[PDB]
Amino acid sequence: LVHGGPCDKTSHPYQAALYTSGHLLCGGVLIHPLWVLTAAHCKKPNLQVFLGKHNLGQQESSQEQSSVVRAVIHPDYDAASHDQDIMLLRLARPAKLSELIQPLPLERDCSAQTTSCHILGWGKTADGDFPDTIQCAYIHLVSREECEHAYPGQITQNMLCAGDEKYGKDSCQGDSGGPLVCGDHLRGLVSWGNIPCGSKEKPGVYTNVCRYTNWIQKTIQA
Ligand SMILES: N=C(N)c1ccc(NC(=O)c2ccccc2O)cc1
Repeated sequence: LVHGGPCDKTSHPYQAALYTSGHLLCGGVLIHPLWVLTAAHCKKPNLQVFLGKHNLGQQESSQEQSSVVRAVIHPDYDAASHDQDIMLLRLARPAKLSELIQPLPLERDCSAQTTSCHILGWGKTADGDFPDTIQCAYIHLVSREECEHAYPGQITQNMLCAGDEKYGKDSCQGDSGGPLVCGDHLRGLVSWGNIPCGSKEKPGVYTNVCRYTNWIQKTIQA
């Protein structure tokens, strides 16, 4: 996450860190004790999910680790266009909830008026390094027309754009699958955007979670 700052320790209990071969890969969102929501392009072998983490460089009393027993990629996911970039991960062990481990409710209404949004993650910072401490930034949803002009013919109804006109606060590599939180609900998932990272002109592109509330419910209830 570029041009942001360290999160408040108690403000991200739904944040998951996804590992493969002992390295941070992506973010994720805890949405149910047994399920983590992430981006489909984060699919790697033997995924390890860490909940209750703030600083990845230290062991923390609140952390809970789980292997993934099931990875459910959306059936219409298209790697090339990042369309329908969503995946559900079933945890081997249901998450032990605490003040630092809690699910985040999803936004079900695609017509939600809120634009008081924030992003979070352990992705690349402005200096190019990977932070040990989780980063946070407030961003705003960008109109569909403006996003369509920024990325001609790349924006589907399954994507939502967000950014910041002032400093270009944006998500980056490693933040993928992480949450775009609007009005204390999950509104989007970090999917793709401008390289180098910066949202002043080209906003970040997020999976539009409200479009998937039926598919999520059917997967969890299967
Ligand atoms: N500007 C943005 N909002 C943005 C840019 C890039 C990524 N992700 C990547 O570049 C990436 C690259 C390799 C592997 C995984 C990734 O997520 C995520 C968000």
